[PDB]
Amino acid sequence: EDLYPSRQNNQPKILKRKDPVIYTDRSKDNQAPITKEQLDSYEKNGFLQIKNFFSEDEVIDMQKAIFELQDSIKDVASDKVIREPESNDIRSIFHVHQDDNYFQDVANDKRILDIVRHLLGSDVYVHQSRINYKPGFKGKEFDWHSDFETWHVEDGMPRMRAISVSIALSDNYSFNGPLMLIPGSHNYFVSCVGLGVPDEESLRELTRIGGGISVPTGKAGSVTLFESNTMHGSTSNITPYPRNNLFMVYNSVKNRLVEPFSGGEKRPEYIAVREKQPVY
Amino acid sequence: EDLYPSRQNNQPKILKRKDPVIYTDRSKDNQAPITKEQLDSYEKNGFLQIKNFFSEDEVIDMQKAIFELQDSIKDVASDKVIREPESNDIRSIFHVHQDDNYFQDVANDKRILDIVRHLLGSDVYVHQSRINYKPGFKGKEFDWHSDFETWHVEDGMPRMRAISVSIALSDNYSFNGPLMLIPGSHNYFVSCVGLGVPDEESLRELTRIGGGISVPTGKAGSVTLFESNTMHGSTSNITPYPRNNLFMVYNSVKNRLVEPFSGGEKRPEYIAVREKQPVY
Repeated sequence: EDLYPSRQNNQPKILKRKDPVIYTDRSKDNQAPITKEQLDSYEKNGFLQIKNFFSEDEVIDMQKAIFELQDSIKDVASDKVIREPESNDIRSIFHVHQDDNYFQDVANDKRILDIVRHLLGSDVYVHQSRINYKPGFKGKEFDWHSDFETWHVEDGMPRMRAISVSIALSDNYSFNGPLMLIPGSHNYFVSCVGLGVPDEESLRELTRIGGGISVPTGKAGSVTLFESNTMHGSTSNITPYPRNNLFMVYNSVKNRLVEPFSGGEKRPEYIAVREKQPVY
Repeated sequence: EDLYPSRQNNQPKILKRKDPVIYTDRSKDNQAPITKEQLDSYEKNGFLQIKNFFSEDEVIDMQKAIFELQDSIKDVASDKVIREPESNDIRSIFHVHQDDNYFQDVANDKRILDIVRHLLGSDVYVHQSRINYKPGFKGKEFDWHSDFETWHVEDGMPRMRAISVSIALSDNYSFNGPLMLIPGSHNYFVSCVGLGVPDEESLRELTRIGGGISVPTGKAGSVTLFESNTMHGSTSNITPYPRNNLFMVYNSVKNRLVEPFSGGEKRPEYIAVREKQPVY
């Protein structure tokens, strides 16, 4: 049963969300690790920024850890390690939540799990992880998209029951190509043409409904959580201020991947997790 | 005598500014139409934003006027009128300060003249004017540059004694590709390689000296004045919020153009004014 068909024709359409946003009853706000106000802001906007999530030592430790890993894998040949063609410089590393002990501990951090389990109303597992290295002046624009539309079409994610967690590992300014989100857009599924980038008309409609464009900013260490279907994008960075980050996607154990809704072949494990965690 | 050589080799260098910034004595701040604080902010940063420069009716009148002119010239064949190749839609119109009565009155507005004459310490004339039409989702990134470096090399402007005046005719947000400036950068001349875009190393050095990147924002009608040599640029606009503007450059009558410092041919009048205004 495909509740969110996309890329099946050349006519875009906006379909209504058929899933809860916050899956734990609001009568149980007292059990959450965040406030009623934070819960309401997530429900309404489709994302939540939390500043001072980590202590200053934890921030510095994480920043050192990404560059220590980058140096440690300089000679590695792996499809998980994305390199710039000309320099061979490492731009991204996938699947660190599983492959490295330090990043596994970050991915299992109770402060993160307590939130995502509350919001998703179940236990969770990591769908994907990635470290991004984005030096000053690097990283092209990313057109607006819903992660969900890709997870669904290409990876077989059935329902809107996953949350992305972005840890800023550089200071996040308005001017260096920050993540931008359309508030409220998680309530609307944009079918895309027969890739996965919505048309301008749909984007205008979402922006009108949301009242604008949201651009969280903050010091290194700040955390942005965003719902699976929240529309987001970024401009290029023409400034010397980098944009390094650690990205993890938490999916409900009740929403495990099936075959790609496109009818196509599975993507690699490092892109979309199909491991079911063993008893031992 | 070339005080600011550029594009003559392939080694960039930073040369010191050899001209005043504010050409009227600071002992005469009382004669200016702006405050000591505004004067100091211009001197330090190389730009000044003024919100509520125009009354609300004047803002609405100017917005209507750009689109009335755009419609009036739909069938025109002119090198002053810049059109998108595919749609033929009008993206810019040069030389309105001279060619249209309404835009001439804007260019002669006493509120603008009183400021630029104070800052340039002399009478002024308009070097260039342009209306830009930048609908939602349109207008590519503009790499960092100093207008002065172009005016000098290509148009024969001798010294740093011109000011650009940008009137926002759309709301100016942080997220839709606003003008960004490097504060303090007007004090440093970046020679460019043998076009006119400075190298990353120089840009890092300016940004370090300035302490960051400045991005004025404000409602339609807000005015940004910037010194001839202030480094500025913008990202692309991936949002539906337009960026229409009226841009005028005021040059001191003591700094009239000579032959291009490149040794090349003059550009057209609509790009760089060489008319000396007649007595009648």
